[PDB]
Amino acid sequence: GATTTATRLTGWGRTAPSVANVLRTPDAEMIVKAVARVAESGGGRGAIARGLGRSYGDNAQNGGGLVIDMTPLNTIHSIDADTKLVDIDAGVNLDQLMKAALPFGLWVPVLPGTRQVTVGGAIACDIHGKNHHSAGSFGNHVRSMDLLTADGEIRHLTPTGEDAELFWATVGGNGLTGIIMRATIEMTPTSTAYFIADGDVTASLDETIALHSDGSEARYTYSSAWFDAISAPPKLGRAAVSRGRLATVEQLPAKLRSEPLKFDAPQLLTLPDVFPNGLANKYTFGPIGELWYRKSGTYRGKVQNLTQFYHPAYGPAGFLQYQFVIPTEAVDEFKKIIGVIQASGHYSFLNVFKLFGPRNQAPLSFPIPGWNICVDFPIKDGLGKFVSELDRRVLEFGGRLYTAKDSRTTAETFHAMYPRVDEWISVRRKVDPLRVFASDMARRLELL
Ligand SMILES: Cc1cc2nc3c(=O)[nH]c(=O)nc-3n(C[C@H](O)[C@H](O)[C@H](O)COP(=O)(O)OP(=O)(O)OC[C@H]3O[C@@H](n4cnc5c(N)ncnc54)[C@H](O)[C@@H]3O)c2cc1C
Ligand SMILES: COc1ccc(CNc2nc3cc(C(F)(F)F)ccc3nc2C(=O)O)cc1
Repeated sequence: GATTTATRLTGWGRTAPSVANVLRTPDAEMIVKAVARVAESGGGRGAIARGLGRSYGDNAQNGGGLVIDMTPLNTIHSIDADTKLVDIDAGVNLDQLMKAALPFGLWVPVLPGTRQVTVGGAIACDIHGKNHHSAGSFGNHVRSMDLLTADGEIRHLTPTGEDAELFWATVGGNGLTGIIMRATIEMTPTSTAYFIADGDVTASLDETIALHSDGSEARYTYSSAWFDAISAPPKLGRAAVSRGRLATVEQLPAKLRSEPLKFDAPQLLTLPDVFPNGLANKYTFGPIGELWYRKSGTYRGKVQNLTQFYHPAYGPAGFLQYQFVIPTEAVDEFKKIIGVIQASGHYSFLNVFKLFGPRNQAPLSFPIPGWNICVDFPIKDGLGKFVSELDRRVLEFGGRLYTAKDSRTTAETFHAMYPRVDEWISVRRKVDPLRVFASDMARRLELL
Protein backbone atom coordinates (compact mmCIF):
# COMPACT_ATOMS: atom_id res chain seq x y z
CA GLY A 1 0.00 0.00 0.00
CA ALA A 2 1.89 3.02 -1.37
CA THR A 3 1.45 6.29 0.56
CA THR A 4 2.90 9.82 0.29
CA THR A 5 2.42 12.15 3.27
CA ALA A 6 3.75 15.36 4.81
CA THR A 7 5.88 14.37 7.81
CA ARG A 8 7.91 16.37 10.32
CA LEU A 9 11.30 14.69 9.99
CA THR A 10 14.27 14.83 12.35
CA GLY A 11 17.31 12.57 12.58
CA TRP A 12 18.12 10.52 15.69
CA GLY A 13 19.29 13.64 17.52
CA ARG A 14 15.66 14.86 17.42
CA THR A 15 16.79 18.28 16.10
CA ALA A 16 16.45 20.60 13.05
CA PRO A 17 12.99 19.34 11.96
CA SER A 18 11.67 19.86 8.43
CA VAL A 19 8.49 18.85 6.59
CA ALA A 20 8.72 16.59 3.54
CA ASN A 21 6.54 14.26 1.48
CA VAL A 22 7.38 10.76 2.70
CA LEU A 23 6.77 8.21 -0.04
CA ARG A 24 6.37 4.82 1.64
CA THR A 25 5.93 1.97 -0.84
CA PRO A 26 7.11 -1.65 -1.03
CA ASP A 27 6.83 -1.40 -4.83
CA ALA A 28 10.19 -0.76 -6.51
CA GLU A 29 8.54 0.46 -9.74
CA MET A 30 6.61 3.05 -7.71
CA ILE A 31 9.92 4.44 -6.38
CA VAL A 32 11.22 4.75 -9.96
CA LYS A 33 8.09 6.72 -10.96
CA ALA A 34 8.51 9.26 -8.14
CA VAL A 35 12.14 9.97 -9.10
CA ALA A 36 11.03 10.22 -12.75
CA ARG A 37 8.33 12.65 -11.58
CA VAL A 38 10.77 14.87 -9.64
CA ALA A 39 13.33 14.79 -12.49
CA GLU A 40 10.51 15.79 -14.87
CA SER A 41 10.25 19.11 -12.99
CA GLY A 42 13.95 19.54 -13.84
CA GLY A 43 14.92 19.07 -10.19
CA GLY A 44 12.16 20.84 -8.24
CA ARG A 45 13.26 20.75 -4.60
CA GLY A 46 14.46 17.15 -4.95
CA ALA A 47 14.13 13.79 -3.21
CA ILE A 48 16.12 11.79 -0.65
CA ALA A 49 16.14 8.15 0.44
CA ARG A 50 15.54 7.43 4.12
CA GLY A 51 16.39 4.24 5.98
CA LEU A 52 15.78 3.74 9.69
CA GLY A 53 16.52 7.39 10.56
CA ARG A 54 19.36 6.44 12.91
CA SER A 55 21.60 9.22 11.56
CA TYR A 56 21.69 12.03 14.12
CA GLY A 57 21.60 14.98 11.74
CA ASP A 58 19.83 16.04 8.57
CA ASN A 59 21.11 13.75 5.79
CA ALA A 60 17.88 11.72 5.59
CA GLN A 61 15.45 14.66 5.45
CA ASN A 62 14.48 17.04 2.66
CA GLY A 63 12.48 20.07 3.86
CA GLY A 64 9.87 21.11 1.30
CA GLY A 65 10.58 18.15 -0.99
CA LEU A 66 10.39 14.36 -1.15
CA VAL A 67 11.64 11.71 1.27
CA ILE A 68 11.49 8.05 0.24
CA ASP A 69 11.26 5.55 3.10
CA MET A 70 13.28 2.53 1.97
CA THR A 71 12.39 0.25 4.93
CA PRO A 72 9.48 -1.51 3.14
CA LEU A 73 11.97 -2.81 0.53
CA ASN A 74 13.29 -5.44 2.94
CA THR A 75 13.53 -8.62 0.85
CA ILE A 76 16.47 -10.95 1.28
CA HIS A 77 16.74 -12.44 -2.22
CA SER A 78 19.50 -14.94 -1.56
CA ILE A 79 22.26 -16.02 0.80
CA ASP A 80 25.00 -18.30 -0.50
CA ALA A 81 27.37 -20.02 1.96
CA ASP A 82 29.74 -21.11 -0.82
CA THR A 83 30.25 -17.65 -2.37
CA LYS A 84 29.65 -15.86 0.98
CA LEU A 85 27.29 -13.45 -0.81
CA VAL A 86 23.96 -11.91 0.20
CA ASP A 87 21.61 -10.32 -2.34
CA ILE A 88 19.33 -7.97 -0.40
CA ASP A 89 17.03 -5.00 -1.00
CA ALA A 90 18.35 -1.75 0.49
CA GLY A 91 15.65 -1.63 3.17
CA VAL A 92 16.77 -4.78 4.95
CA ASN A 93 18.41 -3.94 8.26
CA LEU A 94 21.60 -5.40 9.72
CA ASP A 95 19.86 -7.20 12.59
CA GLN A 96 17.53 -8.96 10.13
CA LEU A 97 20.53 -9.82 7.91
CA MET A 98 22.60 -11.02 10.89
CA LYS A 99 19.73 -13.26 12.05
CA ALA A 100 19.19 -14.63 8.53
CA ALA A 101 22.92 -15.15 7.76
CA LEU A 102 24.00 -17.02 10.92
CA PRO A 103 22.48 -20.38 9.87
CA PHE A 104 24.88 -20.18 6.89
CA GLY A 105 27.97 -19.53 9.01
CA LEU A 106 28.08 -15.99 7.61
CA TRP A 107 28.84 -12.85 9.59
CA VAL A 108 27.92 -9.27 8.75
CA PRO A 109 31.41 -7.95 7.94
CA VAL A 110 30.80 -4.53 9.49
CA LEU A 111 28.46 -3.88 12.42
CA PRO A 112 27.70 -0.47 13.98
CA GLY A 113 26.80 0.32 17.62
CA THR A 114 23.15 -0.39 16.84
CA ARG A 115 21.70 -3.05 14.54
CA GLN A 116 18.73 -0.91 13.49
CA VAL A 117 20.35 0.51 10.34
CA THR A 118 19.47 -0.30 6.70
CA VAL A 119 21.80 -1.66 4.02
CA GLY A 120 21.20 1.58 2.10
CA GLY A 121 22.07 3.54 5.26
CA ALA A 122 25.15 1.37 5.88
CA ILE A 123 26.47 2.08 2.36
CA ALA A 124 25.46 5.74 2.16
CA CYS A 125 27.35 6.61 5.34
CA ASP A 126 30.09 4.00 4.74
CA ILE A 127 29.61 2.84 8.32
CA HIS A 128 32.38 1.55 10.59
CA GLY A 129 32.49 -0.78 13.58
CA LYS A 130 34.73 -2.34 16.23
CA ASN A 131 36.58 -4.24 13.48
CA HIS A 132 37.56 -1.27 11.29
CA HIS A 133 41.29 -1.58 11.80
CA SER A 134 41.10 -5.09 10.37
CA ALA A 135 38.03 -5.13 8.07
CA GLY A 136 37.62 -1.53 6.88
CA SER A 137 34.21 0.14 6.60
CA PHE A 138 30.93 -1.15 5.12
CA GLY A 139 31.89 0.00 1.62
CA ASN A 140 34.88 -2.38 1.46
CA HIS A 141 32.50 -5.35 1.43
CA VAL A 142 30.00 -4.35 -1.23
CA ARG A 143 30.50 -6.43 -4.39
CA SER A 144 27.71 -4.71 -6.32
CA MET A 145 24.79 -2.31 -5.93
CA ASP A 146 21.85 -1.12 -8.02
CA LEU A 147 21.57 2.65 -8.09
CA LEU A 148 18.46 4.47 -9.28
CA THR A 149 19.85 7.64 -10.89
CA ALA A 150 18.33 11.03 -11.82
CA ASP A 151 17.61 9.83 -15.38
CA GLY A 152 15.20 7.27 -13.85
CA GLU A 153 17.51 4.45 -14.94
CA ILE A 154 18.89 1.66 -12.75
CA ARG A 155 22.68 1.53 -12.98
CA HIS A 156 24.47 -1.61 -11.77
CA LEU A 157 27.67 -0.61 -9.99
CA THR A 158 30.80 -2.54 -8.94
CA PRO A 159 33.90 -1.52 -6.90
CA THR A 160 36.20 -2.31 -9.86
CA GLY A 161 34.84 -1.66 -13.34
CA GLU A 162 33.64 1.05 -15.71
CA ASP A 163 31.22 2.53 -13.16
CA ALA A 164 33.72 2.37 -10.26
CA GLU A 165 33.77 6.17 -9.90
CA LEU A 166 30.02 6.37 -9.23
CA PHE A 167 30.28 3.32 -6.95
CA TRP A 168 32.75 5.06 -4.62
CA ALA A 169 30.88 8.32 -4.86
CA THR A 170 27.82 6.40 -3.60
CA VAL A 171 29.87 4.87 -0.77
CA GLY A 172 29.68 7.61 1.88
CA GLY A 173 27.61 9.71 -0.54
CA ASN A 174 24.71 10.21 1.90
CA GLY A 175 22.06 9.24 -0.68
CA LEU A 176 23.16 12.04 -3.01
CA THR A 177 24.11 9.94 -6.05
CA GLY A 178 20.63 8.39 -6.20
CA ILE A 179 18.73 5.59 -4.47
CA ILE A 180 20.38 2.26 -3.68
CA MET A 181 17.69 -0.33 -4.42
CA ARG A 182 19.59 -3.58 -4.06
CA ALA A 183 23.09 -4.63 -3.05
CA THR A 184 25.31 -7.69 -3.05
CA ILE A 185 27.48 -7.88 0.08
CA GLU A 186 30.30 -10.36 0.69
CA MET A 187 30.02 -11.72 4.23
CA THR A 188 32.61 -12.88 6.76
CA PRO A 189 32.78 -16.65 7.33
CA THR A 190 32.22 -17.79 10.92
CA SER A 191 31.70 -21.07 12.76
CA THR A 192 30.14 -19.48 15.87
CA ALA A 193 28.04 -16.50 16.95
CA TYR A 194 30.56 -15.81 19.73
CA PHE A 195 33.69 -13.80 20.52
CA ILE A 196 36.92 -14.60 22.37
CA ALA A 197 37.55 -11.43 24.39
CA ASP A 198 40.43 -9.79 26.25
CA GLY A 199 39.72 -6.88 28.59
CA ASP A 200 42.13 -4.24 29.86
CA VAL A 201 41.67 -1.18 32.06
CA THR A 202 44.06 1.77 31.81
CA ALA A 203 44.80 4.48 34.38
CA SER A 204 45.20 7.50 32.05
CA LEU A 205 45.00 8.83 28.48
CA ASP A 206 48.74 8.17 28.04
CA GLU A 207 48.20 4.54 29.06
CA THR A 208 45.16 4.12 26.76
CA ILE A 209 47.24 5.43 23.84
CA ALA A 210 50.33 3.31 24.71
CA LEU A 211 48.10 0.20 24.73
CA HIS A 212 46.88 0.99 21.19
CA SER A 213 50.41 1.75 20.01
CA ASP A 214 52.30 -1.26 21.42
CA GLY A 215 51.32 -3.62 18.58
CA SER A 216 48.69 -5.65 20.47
CA GLU A 217 46.01 -4.22 18.18
CA ALA A 218 47.16 -6.47 15.30
CA ARG A 219 46.24 -9.48 17.46
CA TYR A 220 42.53 -8.59 17.51
CA THR A 221 40.03 -8.27 14.68
CA TYR A 222 37.68 -6.29 16.97
CA SER A 223 38.72 -3.45 19.32
CA SER A 224 37.02 -0.49 21.04
CA ALA A 225 37.07 1.28 24.41
CA TRP A 226 35.12 3.44 26.84
CA PHE A 227 37.11 6.34 28.23
CA ASP A 228 36.77 8.94 30.98
CA ALA A 229 36.16 12.37 29.42
CA ILE A 230 35.16 14.18 32.64
CA SER A 231 37.93 13.40 35.15
CA ALA A 232 40.92 15.74 35.41
CA PRO A 233 44.42 14.59 34.40
CA PRO A 234 45.90 12.07 34.88
CA LYS A 235 42.60 10.17 35.17
CA LEU A 236 41.45 11.84 31.93
CA GLY A 237 41.31 9.32 29.09
CA ARG A 238 41.52 6.19 31.25
CA ALA A 239 39.68 3.39 29.45
CA ALA A 240 37.99 0.01 29.64
CA VAL A 241 39.39 -1.62 26.48
CA SER A 242 37.37 -4.44 24.91
CA ARG A 243 39.29 -6.45 22.30
CA GLY A 244 38.74 -9.83 20.67
CA ARG A 245 38.04 -12.03 17.67
CA LEU A 246 35.18 -14.26 16.49
CA ALA A 247 35.29 -17.71 18.07
CA THR A 248 35.84 -21.19 16.64
CA VAL A 249 33.57 -24.05 17.84
CA GLU A 250 36.30 -25.79 19.89
CA GLN A 251 36.95 -22.54 21.80
CA LEU A 252 33.37 -22.78 23.12
CA PRO A 253 32.37 -24.42 26.41
CA ALA A 254 30.81 -27.87 25.80
CA LYS A 255 27.27 -26.70 26.69
CA LEU A 256 27.52 -24.13 23.86
CA ARG A 257 28.93 -26.55 21.26
CA SER A 258 25.42 -27.86 20.47
CA GLU A 259 24.26 -24.52 19.03
CA PRO A 260 27.42 -22.68 17.89
CA LEU A 261 25.63 -20.29 15.51
CA LYS A 262 22.64 -19.62 17.77
CA PHE A 263 21.94 -16.08 18.92
CA ASP A 264 20.89 -15.47 22.52
CA ALA A 265 21.49 -11.90 23.70
CA PRO A 266 18.03 -11.02 25.00
CA GLN A 267 16.79 -10.52 28.58
CA LEU A 268 14.73 -8.24 30.81
CA LEU A 269 17.89 -8.33 32.94
CA THR A 270 18.63 -4.62 32.67
CA LEU A 271 20.59 -2.97 35.50
CA PRO A 272 18.20 -0.01 35.92
CA ASP A 273 15.59 -2.73 36.58
CA VAL A 274 17.66 -4.79 39.06
CA PHE A 275 19.09 -1.61 40.62
CA PRO A 276 16.66 1.35 40.23
CA ASN A 277 18.73 3.87 42.22
CA GLY A 278 22.34 3.19 41.17
CA LEU A 279 25.45 0.99 41.22
CA ALA A 280 27.42 3.29 43.54
CA ASN A 281 28.38 2.61 47.17
CA LYS A 282 30.93 3.99 49.66
CA TYR A 283 33.83 2.26 47.86
CA THR A 284 32.99 3.36 44.29
CA PHE A 285 35.09 6.56 44.11
CA GLY A 286 37.91 5.45 46.42
CA PRO A 287 40.93 3.16 45.77
CA ILE A 288 38.87 -0.02 46.35
CA GLY A 289 36.33 1.09 43.71
CA GLU A 290 39.15 1.71 41.23
CA LEU A 291 40.66 -1.67 42.18
CA TRP A 292 37.33 -3.43 41.66
CA TYR A 293 36.97 -1.78 38.28
CA ARG A 294 40.54 -2.56 37.15
CA LYS A 295 40.24 -6.26 38.07
CA SER A 296 36.66 -6.57 36.75
CA GLY A 297 37.57 -5.06 33.36
CA THR A 298 40.81 -7.04 33.05
CA TYR A 299 40.34 -10.57 31.65
CA ARG A 300 41.72 -13.06 29.13
CA GLY A 301 40.01 -15.40 26.65
CA LYS A 302 36.44 -14.83 27.85
CA VAL A 303 33.67 -16.29 25.68
CA GLN A 304 31.03 -13.65 24.93
CA ASN A 305 27.90 -13.54 22.77
CA LEU A 306 27.01 -10.53 20.60
CA THR A 307 25.55 -8.17 23.24
CA GLN A 308 28.11 -8.82 25.99
CA PHE A 309 31.07 -8.20 23.66
CA TYR A 310 29.44 -5.78 21.22
CA HIS A 311 26.30 -4.19 22.74
CA PRO A 312 26.93 -3.08 26.33
CA ALA A 313 22.11 8.54 28.12
CA TYR A 314 18.90 10.52 28.68
CA GLY A 315 18.25 14.24 29.29
CA PRO A 316 15.47 16.82 28.81
CA ALA A 317 17.27 19.41 26.62
CA GLY A 318 18.40 16.70 24.18
CA PHE A 319 21.97 15.68 23.39
CA LEU A 320 24.68 16.52 20.88
CA GLN A 321 26.50 13.51 19.45
CA TYR A 322 29.97 14.52 18.30
CA GLN A 323 32.31 12.16 16.47
CA PHE A 324 35.74 12.87 14.96
CA VAL A 325 38.96 11.16 13.93
CA ILE A 326 42.48 12.57 14.32
CA PRO A 327 45.26 11.12 12.09
CA THR A 328 47.41 8.46 13.81
CA GLU A 329 50.66 10.49 13.74
CA ALA A 330 49.02 13.52 15.41
CA VAL A 331 49.00 11.90 18.88
CA ASP A 332 49.83 15.01 20.96
CA GLU A 333 47.21 17.02 19.08
CA PHE A 334 44.70 14.27 19.90
CA LYS A 335 45.64 14.49 23.61
CA LYS A 336 45.19 18.26 23.41
CA ILE A 337 41.65 17.93 21.98
CA ILE A 338 40.78 15.52 24.83
CA GLY A 339 42.20 18.03 27.35
CA VAL A 340 40.11 20.80 25.80
CA ILE A 341 36.97 18.65 26.12
CA GLN A 342 37.50 17.87 29.82
CA ALA A 343 38.28 21.54 30.54
CA SER A 344 35.23 22.73 28.57
CA GLY A 345 32.71 22.44 31.40
CA HIS A 346 30.75 20.17 29.09
CA TYR A 347 30.46 16.68 30.47
CA SER A 348 30.25 13.50 28.41
CA PHE A 349 29.62 10.10 30.01
CA LEU A 350 29.31 7.81 26.98
CA ASN A 351 32.68 7.98 25.26
CA VAL A 352 33.73 5.70 22.41
CA PHE A 353 37.46 5.35 21.72
CA LYS A 354 38.79 3.38 18.75
CA LEU A 355 41.92 3.33 16.57
CA PHE A 356 40.86 3.20 12.91
CA GLY A 357 42.84 1.25 10.31
CA PRO A 358 43.51 2.05 6.60
CA ARG A 359 40.93 4.09 4.67
CA ASN A 360 39.14 3.19 1.42
CA GLN A 361 38.89 5.01 -1.94
CA ALA A 362 35.50 6.67 -1.27
CA PRO A 363 36.30 10.43 -1.45
CA LEU A 364 33.60 11.17 1.17
CA SER A 365 34.29 8.21 3.46
CA PHE A 366 34.65 9.32 7.07
CA PRO A 367 37.23 6.87 8.49
CA ILE A 368 40.93 7.59 8.15
CA PRO A 369 43.71 5.79 10.09
CA GLY A 370 43.74 7.41 13.52
CA TRP A 371 42.04 8.11 16.83
CA ASN A 372 38.27 7.99 16.61
CA ILE A 373 36.11 9.51 19.37
CA CYS A 374 32.38 9.92 19.99
CA VAL A 375 31.19 12.19 22.78
CA ASP A 376 27.68 12.95 24.01
CA PHE A 377 27.15 16.53 25.13
CA PRO A 378 23.95 17.42 27.00
CA ILE A 379 22.59 20.49 25.23
CA LYS A 380 23.18 23.56 27.39
CA ASP A 381 24.43 27.15 27.09
CA GLY A 382 27.58 27.75 25.04
CA LEU A 383 27.68 24.26 23.51
CA GLY A 384 27.18 25.29 19.86
CA LYS A 385 30.05 27.76 20.00
CA PHE A 386 32.25 25.33 21.92
CA VAL A 387 31.78 22.59 19.28
CA SER A 388 32.58 25.15 16.56
CA GLU A 389 35.91 25.59 18.32
CA LEU A 390 36.32 21.81 18.41
CA ASP A 391 35.51 21.79 14.69
CA ARG A 392 38.40 24.23 14.22
CA ARG A 393 40.78 22.08 16.27
CA VAL A 394 39.75 18.84 14.53
CA LEU A 395 40.19 20.44 11.09
CA GLU A 396 43.54 21.95 12.11
CA PHE A 397 44.81 18.52 13.19
CA GLY A 398 43.97 16.89 9.84
CA GLY A 399 40.77 15.36 11.21
CA ARG A 400 37.13 15.34 10.16
CA LEU A 401 33.57 15.05 11.41
CA TYR A 402 31.24 12.17 10.54
CA THR A 403 28.11 13.02 8.51
CA ALA A 404 26.09 10.27 10.26
CA LYS A 405 26.46 12.33 13.47
CA ASP A 406 26.60 15.97 12.31
CA SER A 407 23.73 18.45 12.49
CA ARG A 408 25.47 21.80 13.01
CA THR A 409 28.91 22.14 11.31
CA THR A 410 29.41 24.67 8.49
CA ALA A 411 29.96 24.02 4.78
CA GLU A 412 33.44 25.64 4.89
CA THR A 413 34.76 23.56 7.81
CA PHE A 414 33.38 20.40 6.19
CA HIS A 415 34.96 21.10 2.78
CA ALA A 416 38.32 21.70 4.39
CA MET A 417 37.95 18.48 6.44
CA TYR A 418 37.22 16.57 3.21
CA PRO A 419 39.94 17.64 0.71
CA ARG A 420 38.44 15.33 -1.93
CA VAL A 421 34.97 16.95 -1.82
CA ASP A 422 35.49 18.83 -5.13
CA GLU A 423 36.16 15.49 -6.81
CA TRP A 424 33.04 13.94 -5.21
CA ILE A 425 30.97 16.98 -6.16
CA SER A 426 32.14 16.59 -9.78
CA VAL A 427 30.84 13.00 -9.93
CA ARG A 428 27.53 14.11 -8.40
CA ARG A 429 27.03 16.85 -11.01
CA LYS A 430 27.66 14.30 -13.78
CA VAL A 431 25.04 11.89 -12.44
CA ASP A 432 22.52 14.46 -11.16
CA PRO A 433 22.78 17.75 -13.13
CA LEU A 434 19.26 18.85 -12.13
CA ARG A 435 19.77 18.22 -8.38
CA VAL A 436 17.00 15.59 -8.41
CA PHE A 437 18.53 14.29 -5.19
CA ALA A 438 18.61 16.81 -2.37
CA SER A 439 18.52 16.90 1.42
CA ASP A 440 18.80 19.41 4.26
CA MET A 441 22.43 18.37 4.80
CA ALA A 442 23.30 18.78 1.10
CA ARG A 443 22.00 22.36 1.28
CA ARG A 444 23.69 23.07 4.64
CA LEU A 445 27.07 21.51 3.74
CA GLU A 446 26.78 22.92 0.18
CA LEU A 447 27.05 19.48 -1.41
CA LEU A 448 23.95 20.06 -3.55
C1 LIG B 1 22.73 4.18 18.77
C2 LIG B 1 23.49 4.41 17.49
C3 LIG B 1 24.74 3.82 17.32
C4 LIG B 1 25.46 4.01 16.15
N1 LIG B 1 26.68 3.43 16.01
C5 LIG B 1 27.41 3.60 14.88
C6 LIG B 1 28.74 2.98 14.69
O1 LIG B 1 29.25 2.28 15.58
N2 LIG B 1 29.40 3.20 13.54
C7 LIG B 1 28.88 3.95 12.55
O2 LIG B 1 29.54 4.11 11.49
N3 LIG B 1 27.67 4.54 12.65
C8 LIG B 1 26.90 4.42 13.75
N4 LIG B 1 25.64 5.03 13.85
C9 LIG B 1 25.15 5.84 12.72
C10 LIG B 1 24.46 4.98 11.66
O3 LIG B 1 25.23 3.80 11.39
C11 LIG B 1 24.24 5.77 10.38
O4 LIG B 1 23.53 6.97 10.69
C12 LIG B 1 23.44 5.00 9.32
O5 LIG B 1 23.43 5.75 8.10
C13 LIG B 1 22.01 4.77 9.77
O6 LIG B 1 21.33 4.00 8.78
P1 LIG B 1 19.76 4.26 8.51
O7 LIG B 1 19.20 3.07 7.78
O8 LIG B 1 19.12 4.76 9.78
O9 LIG B 1 19.86 5.46 7.44
P2 LIG B 1 19.22 6.90 7.70
O10 LIG B 1 19.74 7.46 9.00
O11 LIG B 1 17.73 6.80 7.47
O12 LIG B 1 19.88 7.70 6.48
C14 LIG B 1 21.23 8.16 6.57
C15 LIG B 1 21.77 8.47 5.18
O13 LIG B 1 21.70 7.30 4.37
C16 LIG B 1 21.04 7.61 3.14
N5 LIG B 1 20.24 6.45 2.70
C17 LIG B 1 19.42 5.69 3.45
N6 LIG B 1 18.87 4.69 2.71
C18 LIG B 1 19.36 4.80 1.46
C19 LIG B 1 19.20 4.08 0.17
N7 LIG B 1 18.39 3.00 0.07
N8 LIG B 1 19.90 4.54 -0.90
C20 LIG B 1 20.72 5.60 -0.82
N9 LIG B 1 20.91 6.30 0.31
C21 LIG B 1 20.27 5.96 1.46
C22 LIG B 1 20.19 8.84 3.40
O14 LIG B 1 20.05 9.63 2.21
C23 LIG B 1 20.99 9.56 4.47
O15 LIG B 1 21.91 10.44 3.84
C24 LIG B 1 24.89 4.85 15.04
C25 LIG B 1 23.64 5.44 15.21
C26 LIG B 1 22.92 5.24 16.39
C27 LIG B 1 21.57 5.89 16.54
C1 LIG C 1 22.19 4.27 25.81
O1 LIG C 1 22.51 3.13 25.01
C2 LIG C 1 23.61 3.13 24.17
C3 LIG C 1 24.83 2.58 24.58
C4 LIG C 1 25.93 2.59 23.73
C5 LIG C 1 25.82 3.14 22.45
C6 LIG C 1 26.98 3.15 21.52
N1 LIG C 1 26.82 3.69 20.31
C7 LIG C 1 27.82 3.98 19.44
N2 LIG C 1 28.90 3.16 19.32
C8 LIG C 1 29.89 3.46 18.45
C9 LIG C 1 31.01 2.63 18.32
C10 LIG C 1 32.02 2.95 17.41
C11 LIG C 1 33.23 2.07 17.26
F1 LIG C 1 33.38 1.31 18.34
F2 LIG C 1 34.30 2.82 17.13
F3 LIG C 1 33.09 1.30 16.20
C12 LIG C 1 31.92 4.10 16.63
C13 LIG C 1 30.81 4.93 16.76
C14 LIG C 1 29.81 4.61 17.66
N3 LIG C 1 28.73 5.42 17.78
C15 LIG C 1 27.74 5.12 18.65
C16 LIG C 1 26.59 6.08 18.73
O2 LIG C 1 25.93 6.18 19.78
O3 LIG C 1 26.32 6.77 17.72
C17 LIG C 1 24.60 3.68 22.04
C18 LIG C 1 23.49 3.68 22.89
